[PDB]
Amino acid sequence: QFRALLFDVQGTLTDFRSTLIEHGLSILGDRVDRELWEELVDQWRGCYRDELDSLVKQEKWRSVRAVYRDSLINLLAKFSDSFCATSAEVELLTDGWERLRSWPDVPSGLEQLRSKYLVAALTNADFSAIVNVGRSAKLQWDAVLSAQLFGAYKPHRSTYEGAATLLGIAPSEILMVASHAYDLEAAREVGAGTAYVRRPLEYGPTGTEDVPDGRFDFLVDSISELADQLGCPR
Amino acid sequence: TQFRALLFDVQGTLTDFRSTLIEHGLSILGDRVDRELWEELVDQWRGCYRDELDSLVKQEKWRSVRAVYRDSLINLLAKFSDSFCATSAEVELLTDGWERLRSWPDVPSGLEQLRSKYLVAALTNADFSAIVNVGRSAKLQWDAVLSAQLFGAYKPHRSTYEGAATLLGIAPSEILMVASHAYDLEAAREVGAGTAYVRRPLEYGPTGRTEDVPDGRFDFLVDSISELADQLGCPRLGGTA
Repeated sequence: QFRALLFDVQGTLTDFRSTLIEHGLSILGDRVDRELWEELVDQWRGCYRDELDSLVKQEKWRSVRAVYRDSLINLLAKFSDSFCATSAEVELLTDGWERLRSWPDVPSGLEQLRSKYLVAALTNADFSAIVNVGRSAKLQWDAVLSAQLFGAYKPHRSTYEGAATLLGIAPSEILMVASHAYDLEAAREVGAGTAYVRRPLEYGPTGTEDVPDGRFDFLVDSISELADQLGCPR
Repeated sequence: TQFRALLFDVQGTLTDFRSTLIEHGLSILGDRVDRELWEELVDQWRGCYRDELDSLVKQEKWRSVRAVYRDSLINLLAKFSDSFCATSAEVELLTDGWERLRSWPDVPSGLEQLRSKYLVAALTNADFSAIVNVGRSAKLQWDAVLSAQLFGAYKPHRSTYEGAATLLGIAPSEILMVASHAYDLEAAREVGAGTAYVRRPLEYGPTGRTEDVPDGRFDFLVDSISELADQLGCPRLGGTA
């Protein structure tokens, strides 16, 4: 039995790619075509994950807003022949990562879980970003937790252990929920349960992690489906 | 248009802790204690907790507030040992009462009304797991939950308000602090926060002491969270917002 479900948010609960594609196209207009902007959004995510990987190996923490801003600036330099952005527009574009929309039925699935479980976010985004994403993605939590609180990013073990300490529960009483296998594996190393949510469109229409039945404790296509499997009414 | 977030004290400001713990203890202990006596211990319990936090603030130390509550209960049990007794298991159950606080009437809907215009967050000296639990017992839904435990310091230490502003990504002058205790508003304002005082005449019981708070001492002076929401121009619940 679990007392709390701890959720990855970007991708797991939110369509960040669609959000940032539409966000950037609305700000930039016909300065960019959809095909170019789609490619930059994919490279932007790659630079962010590359930087976080490097910071984790050094056991260091930076503002993730700064990570997104700096990588955008460097990508603008790479694509400078095709379009340009002002400094004010860099800030507005970077804001898009704090306006993520949820996958359909995520708000109702989250609400369904709360009859039996505490639900909390554990995200690498800054604390203020996940508060903002709560409004744009319509997510209501018992608690919001960020890498900023621990000075370390997932998958560092101090994030899961810090979350368990703050929540007053043992790591084995937390069910970690994510669409990324690395996160579940890291949480399980300290004892957490694991629930994998398939998100086939997380990275666009491309053709997926190798996740057979049994690799994780639960393997589902929606949060509502997980709530059903955990015995949550409705 | 001035504020981006409201930051709330919780115990007393939003919750009737005195009624909660009076009824909680009488249900655990039953006939072993009379209402008149248990009420007295509840008031003394709160006093010991406040005294211990005041001492830790001066030492700039932090410890689990559940432990503060538990240790002071054990010392009050010794003091009243001729009238009743409690097991170690019952000490844990009684100490749980501070995590089961019930809200004042209309607090949940006042809080929901504010969210049409503002981010709302708790800033409490209770441990993080305690305020999460109080959210269920008091029916409070937040944008964020913040605890002294995150900062290693209790209110009114400057680092709690500044830490909260840093985490929320907003300047202190864009935070409106909400409390029924003048000392909390005064400390938040020293960092730049706006101030909203909520009168709670029953916070300390039917004959509860009150503070001298005239018009103008704080930015807002109200009798309910819903009244505050109206003065900030939040639409009534049930509309498009």
